[PDB]
Amino acid sequence: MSNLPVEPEFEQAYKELASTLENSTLFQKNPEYRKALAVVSVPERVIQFRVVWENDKGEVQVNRGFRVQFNSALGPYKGGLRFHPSVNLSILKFLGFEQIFKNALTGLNMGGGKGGSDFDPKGKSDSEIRRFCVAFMTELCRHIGADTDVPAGDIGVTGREIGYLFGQYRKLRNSWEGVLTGKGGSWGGSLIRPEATGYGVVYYVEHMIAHATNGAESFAGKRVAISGSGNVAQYAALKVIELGGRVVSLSDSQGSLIVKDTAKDSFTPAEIDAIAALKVDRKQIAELVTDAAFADKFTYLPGQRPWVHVGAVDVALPSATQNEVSGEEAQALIAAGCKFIAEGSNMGCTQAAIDAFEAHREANKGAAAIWYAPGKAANAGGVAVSGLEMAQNSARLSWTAEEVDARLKDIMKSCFQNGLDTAKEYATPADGILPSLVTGSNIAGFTKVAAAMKDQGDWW
Amino acid sequence: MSNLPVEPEFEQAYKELASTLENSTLFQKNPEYRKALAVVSVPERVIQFRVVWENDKGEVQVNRGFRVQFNSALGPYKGGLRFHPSVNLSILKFLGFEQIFKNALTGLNMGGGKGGSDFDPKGKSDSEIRRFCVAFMTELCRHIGADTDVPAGDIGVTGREIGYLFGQYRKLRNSWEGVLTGKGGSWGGSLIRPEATGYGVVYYVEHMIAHATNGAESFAGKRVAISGSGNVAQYAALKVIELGGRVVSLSDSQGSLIVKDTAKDSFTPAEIDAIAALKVDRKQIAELVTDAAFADKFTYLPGQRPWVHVGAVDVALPSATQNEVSGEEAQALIAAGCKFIAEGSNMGCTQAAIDAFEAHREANKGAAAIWYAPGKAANAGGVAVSGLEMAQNSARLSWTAEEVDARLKDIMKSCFQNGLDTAKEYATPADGILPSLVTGSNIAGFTKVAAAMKDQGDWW
Amino acid sequence: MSNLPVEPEFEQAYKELASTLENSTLFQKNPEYRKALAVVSVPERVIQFRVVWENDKGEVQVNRGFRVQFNSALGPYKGGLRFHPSVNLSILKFLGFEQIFKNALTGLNMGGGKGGSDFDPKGKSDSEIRRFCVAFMTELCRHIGADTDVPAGDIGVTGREIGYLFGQYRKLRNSWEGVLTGKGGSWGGSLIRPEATGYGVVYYVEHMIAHATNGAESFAGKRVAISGSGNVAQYAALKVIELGGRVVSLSDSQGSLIVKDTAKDSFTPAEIDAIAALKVDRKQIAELVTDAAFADKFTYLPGQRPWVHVGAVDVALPSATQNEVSGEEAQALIAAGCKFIAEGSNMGCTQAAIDAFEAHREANKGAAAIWYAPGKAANAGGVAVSGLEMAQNSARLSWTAEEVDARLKDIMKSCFQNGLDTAKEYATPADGILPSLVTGSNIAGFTKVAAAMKDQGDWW
Amino acid sequence: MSNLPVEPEFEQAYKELASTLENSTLFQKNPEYRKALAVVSVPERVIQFRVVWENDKGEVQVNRGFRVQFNSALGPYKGGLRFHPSVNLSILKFLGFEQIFKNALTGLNMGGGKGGSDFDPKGKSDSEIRRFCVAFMTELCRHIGADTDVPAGDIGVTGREIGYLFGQYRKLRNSWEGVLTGKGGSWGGSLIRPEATGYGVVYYVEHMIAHATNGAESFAGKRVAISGSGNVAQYAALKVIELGGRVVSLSDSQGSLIVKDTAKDSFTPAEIDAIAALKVDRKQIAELVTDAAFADKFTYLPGQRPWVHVGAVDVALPSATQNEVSGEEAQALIAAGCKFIAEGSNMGCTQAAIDAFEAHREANKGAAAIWYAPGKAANAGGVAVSGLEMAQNSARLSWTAEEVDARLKDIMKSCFQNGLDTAKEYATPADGILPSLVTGSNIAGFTKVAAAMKDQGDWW
Repeated sequence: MSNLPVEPEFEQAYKELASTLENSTLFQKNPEYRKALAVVSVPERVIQFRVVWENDKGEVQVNRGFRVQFNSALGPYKGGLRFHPSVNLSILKFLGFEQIFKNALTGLNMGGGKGGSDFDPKGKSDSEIRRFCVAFMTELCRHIGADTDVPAGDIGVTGREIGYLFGQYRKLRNSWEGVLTGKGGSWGGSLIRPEATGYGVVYYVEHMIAHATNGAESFAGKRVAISGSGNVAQYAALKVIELGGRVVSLSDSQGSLIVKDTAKDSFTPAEIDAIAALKVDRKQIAELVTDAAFADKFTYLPGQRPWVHVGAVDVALPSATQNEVSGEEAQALIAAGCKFIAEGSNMGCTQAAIDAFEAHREANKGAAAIWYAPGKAANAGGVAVSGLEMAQNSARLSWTAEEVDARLKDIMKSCFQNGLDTAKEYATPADGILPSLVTGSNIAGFTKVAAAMKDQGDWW
Repeated sequence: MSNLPVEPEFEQAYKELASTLENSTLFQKNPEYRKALAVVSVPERVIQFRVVWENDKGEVQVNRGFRVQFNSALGPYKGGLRFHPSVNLSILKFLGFEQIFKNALTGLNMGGGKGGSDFDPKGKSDSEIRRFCVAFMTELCRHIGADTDVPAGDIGVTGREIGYLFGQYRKLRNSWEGVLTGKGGSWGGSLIRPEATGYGVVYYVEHMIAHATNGAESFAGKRVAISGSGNVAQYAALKVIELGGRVVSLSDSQGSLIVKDTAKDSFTPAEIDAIAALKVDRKQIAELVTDAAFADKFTYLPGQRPWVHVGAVDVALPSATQNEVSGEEAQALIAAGCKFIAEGSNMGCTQAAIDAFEAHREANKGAAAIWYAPGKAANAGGVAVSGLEMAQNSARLSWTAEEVDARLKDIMKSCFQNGLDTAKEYATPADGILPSLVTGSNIAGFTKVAAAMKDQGDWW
Repeated sequence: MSNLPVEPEFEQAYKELASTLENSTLFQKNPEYRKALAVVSVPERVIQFRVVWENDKGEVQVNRGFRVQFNSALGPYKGGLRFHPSVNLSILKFLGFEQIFKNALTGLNMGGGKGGSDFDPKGKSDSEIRRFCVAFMTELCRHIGADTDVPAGDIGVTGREIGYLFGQYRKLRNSWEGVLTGKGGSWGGSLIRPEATGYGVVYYVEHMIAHATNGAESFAGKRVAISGSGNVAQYAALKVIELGGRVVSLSDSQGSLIVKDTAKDSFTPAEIDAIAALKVDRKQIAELVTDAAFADKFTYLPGQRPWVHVGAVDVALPSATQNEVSGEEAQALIAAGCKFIAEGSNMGCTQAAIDAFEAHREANKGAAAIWYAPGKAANAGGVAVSGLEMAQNSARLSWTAEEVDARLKDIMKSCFQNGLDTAKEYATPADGILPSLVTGSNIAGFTKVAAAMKDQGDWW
Repeated sequence: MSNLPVEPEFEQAYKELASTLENSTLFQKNPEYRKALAVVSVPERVIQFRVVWENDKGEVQVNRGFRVQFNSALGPYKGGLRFHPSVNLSILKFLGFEQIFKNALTGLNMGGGKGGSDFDPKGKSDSEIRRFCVAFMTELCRHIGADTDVPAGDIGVTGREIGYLFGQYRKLRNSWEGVLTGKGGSWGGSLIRPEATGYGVVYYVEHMIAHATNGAESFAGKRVAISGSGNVAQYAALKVIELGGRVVSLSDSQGSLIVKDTAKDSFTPAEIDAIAALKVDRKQIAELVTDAAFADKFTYLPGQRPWVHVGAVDVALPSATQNEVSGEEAQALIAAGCKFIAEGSNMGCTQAAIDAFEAHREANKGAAAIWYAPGKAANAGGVAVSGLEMAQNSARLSWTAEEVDARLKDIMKSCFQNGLDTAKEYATPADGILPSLVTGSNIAGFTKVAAAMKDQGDWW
């Protein structure tokens, strides 16, 4: 199999999944699942197309769009859309692969998929966004359907891009129906949908850590790091504040921001809202340390990640970008005595960091061990609300926020309980060394998907 | 624009909308909305086709069928169907335009549009109706869809025509689904649905007047006028009786029917039910004035309208046909002391009448002024119930009558408190000066549609 | 019947057809055909849509697109496309109605239809043309098909617009097929076509007049008037030069251009080539009269037509625009002793002129009478070549130019034979009195179409 | 563009095309064409899918299918299919890219595309072939159409695989039509075709050299090298024998097969037939060298190519595999006094070899210069008949072999002889110094495609 190209991110994710599976006795109990892994690892269908649009000057611009459809065993190809200049087939395959197991664990019936483009929304006027969206939905409308492929929003895709895409879809298909996720309330939208899109990952990470703390000596009184800024990180900080915790070293893509009094101070909600405003307007948080709000409060580090200089923290919430944690970051955290590491994104830690965390966890026979949480167990939320919006659009009736939040509570509890149950079945917990709940989540997702495919005849 | 033909009804409606918009400072606060007016004014798609059918003598008959799809920004092209010998493109365009704005003010997602035909259902046996319906749905099935266009019932289209049309649709598409509105209970029907439509229109008219009276000195005591007979007129009379009002001048198409004792007498529900029976039977109200009860209760005037010979009434409910209230009728009503004029139809008042009402409202400051209520704020109801029927059919699960009525209550309160709220808010009137309902309703409906189109990318 | 709008051009054409039919004894031999006229006169399907595009400044522009599918009894809805600011439903219905019988006479399959838009190609840059074409084909693609509707080129639609429309069609349908006529030779074009579009019309007019000259006293030596210019009049003059005739006066949109010496002078092909260059360049012929070669040979008239001052002419070829001949200009022609009037366009003469010509023809017992030829008998040729292009596209084999020209010669000869046959058969003249071409062509076209519809089951 | 993955073969082909374009004054005459290259280089649509099938043991195998649709400006996506264990996205993109320009030069209306799979037909029984074909056509059927995508045969795809694919296509679509190339005579096949593919490739590669001889000192008396065997190289040798040439180093994949007396002796026409027999039998050329007929005639070299040990040959026909000629082999040919070299495949020579040939060509002022021929003008030929297919299928009428050969003769003239004409016209030669036929063919193909895409509206 030497002909296949080199996709680093997807290869890393797949290798980690396979290693986690081989670690347990799953293949000793059910050796038939070895071929199910070989079938899942090949996407059902990927479509790459050329998008030719026009900028304001009247020149001709050629981008390319993608639509990866990894798996539709559990349900339709409902995925997302990511307009980022770094998007290629490798990262889209990685994100779809993670989507499969996130949707499996959450208990909802959805498939694993993800689309996007190399479009750079930074520095494009509204007209350019509309033109690219119209071209993109012209070249994509064949390969999606209301119950075939349902894209959504992500990095680079907001209400504006979603509106333009839906307008062109309605123009082309001549069929107003629910075929993408993110519409406004005026045209088949959902309540909680923007708040859920910006808050589901937050809810999941906070609740996941509160559950991993074993219900004693909770968030309160423990220093927390929130790498990255905007969408997830801001509300993650807000909820850890509401739970009695203190935001210590929230950062951005460009640089870091650490409170000088890391033990008797924190980022206030007003400051976090200020960063939210800055990130909506595409401004680095380094502008805030110029003002007296941060100048006497937070120290800006240029091109530094908070992990190395946390200052003896105990909770870490990496939510910036893939591979934002390495082995040396792990060493910094253990020197800091960090005992709860939980990603806020997908593959937020390097494989070396995972090995370091697992080794340290096995070293300490007790509650003093570090515990690592996968990104699949965390995050979620937004997928659930997208499914809820799909159900609303199919039923032609809009619900209220209370109903949607009740369904979200049920889904998140169900996901937590499914992970915990599979931890009981396969992670096989016992007092002493803490179990690897990463292994639990991986085993749960894989086994659910594999059984569903075996029933349907995708393998045998 | 010299090539553009002359459509008097649609031209009048559009002219009134534009004049109402320019009257307010809406185009001064958001001058960008001037182009949104140009985009809305053109229907998305108009389809005219030839319907060739056969009568009971084996003679070829040729009619025309239309399907105006005015706007689908807020949702699918759910409309209606009107089989009347006067249906041309102008009337259908005007009704579709009013549909767009009524659905905007409602808060439901449905889109504007309306179809029909030049078929004359009067004096055609059931065989002819079936043959025309089969030909009509043969030539229409391509353009409508299970979601694309969802027609409904209206003048000339009762349950019988709906049954025949749905039978032919099922035969052609070979897919039983919810594609048109008005189906019976046995197959994909809604509770009360046609009765619900008529009753909801009536509801809207009465409650709109009731809270245009500011909740003091209600229908009770104030004489009421109802022009026309059937559905809207008949139940308007019934509900104003239920509210303690006094029906005075129940009319029809050919002539009028006014109680002799306008003050100390009314219309009993039995006689109104008699009108209902004779109107379903294609009769005239002149037959009842021959009978003793009407002979001792009312006097018949031939080819006369109730307004000039009603007897100093305070509220009026035009519900017969468009342009049934001219300037001279306005003078008759103001001499009659009418202080609340509200139509139960579309453009029920001639332009001169609107000008007279607006002048009277402006000059006579205080609560002692006439108030003109738009037809868009009134009527409604039936659109909401049709949307409920569509939701039921999509979900494949029939609801209960109480559930449908509760959801209808919520929808009517939304739309209707919205009408009153926009009247007292977007008009932003002076104290004592009566909030112009027409201005508020027009502005609200427009602004909603315009924003929904702007985000979707129909203009910029 | 009062609800129908007023469409002057279509009404005039239909009235002329009906009056020609009632003139003969056709309805006495086959009174059954009286009900075929009612069915034919209603188009099968008319589709109007809104086209929203963007100009260079970045402003939203709104136009209307149309697609009249008048009849498909003989074959598919193959028609044309006319982008002109004067296009409305009436003119398109008239052109489709004439297309029906023109395609009937030619002996080929195609049906009668015609599309277009309110677009004004004058003064729009290349980018504007491309943007409008993309929007137009976005909103039109559903209604046409590879066989259903096959548009073509006409006034305002050149090879450029055809290229843009075909580029967008292939993008939407994702199927390269022959769905419109007029493409370049590289992507499934036709030989004997880019010039043949008007050259066929030219051939038809001149050969029709030559066959109306009864095989003596030919073109040579007879003054010819050719009103208008562009793609028809120019090559009509060229062919009448090849036949020995002398061009006398060719007009334009704004005025006329008449040679001083109507007897011993003519129009050289070089000057006509210059006219062609200016007309492609969207200039005016008023500017050439400054140049000496035109200054001492032609004179320019502002807002004047050649008819009333050519002087003692004998052949007339009105090929400028509809209704370009009146009764008074007809009387001017009779003052000139003209004995052969034949249109080069559709409805090139007013009804009053037709009455005058018919009266003059009936007055003179012999060969010394004026003869008026219908526009349906003339023109043609281009339709035949477009049908040949469709055949080539379906077969996926580009024929040689000689083969296409041979097939076109066969088709035109067959059409001439059918026209002359019906002129001598159903007009059925006496010796000396000429076989009226209008009656013959009208009767033949109507009879063929009616028989096809009767057999196919469009009327009983 | 750092995100764009590394595809060596396609990158090499694109770099060579761009370097050829920059070399001439194409971008000084038409600088607008610089932006067309950025648009052609991105495929219109690439589809990768998972093929899950079953072998004889009852296990589950997972392969990948592809379908690259590089361009559709000149015509539909008619391409090919190659089932080879080395097929990945890079190889398919490169082959489609070459297909675009080969179809451009051929004058026919065909698009650039190519599909295939990682399937290894070597060592799979008939049942395995059928099962994989059925799975492949199940997963591919929705992405192709009779006039959308038309695959064909290639390496690894023969009449058997084509039969199975067409059997499954008809079963799924339920519409017997011509949607792939290679069908047998009994079901919509073409005459000549099973020969015509390889036979036409041979025709091209050989008369391209025959016309590069300038019509003096022809094939006769000149040693010809033939790298590889099967389909093409065998008939290339056969007809160079027919033309009077002497095959001297006819080879295969694993090793070389060179006659001892490379000057006076030559390959037997029957000997090449024996090679064909064992290559269809899936054997090696070494086992023939074991037999006396080859033992006393040819020397077998294991893992060696003819080029280094040609023996002062003068004609080279590399037709084995991509990059089968390097710079050192080029220098061996120059030491051999080789003067005419033409590839029989796609990029039969490395870029270094191309530089060597170009330098040697420029060094010699006269007929002594070496001339290098592109694989686009050569090879091809079979594509002519492959497009001279599906036309009988759409017409439902088969043609006799003589008609197909006459059309093929016309196409080979208008492609190949006109390709030498293009080398004589746009390479803008002069007496003595040989022009660059590679440059001419590349520029002609690119300019044709670019103009077609420009008018279609793909760029501007």
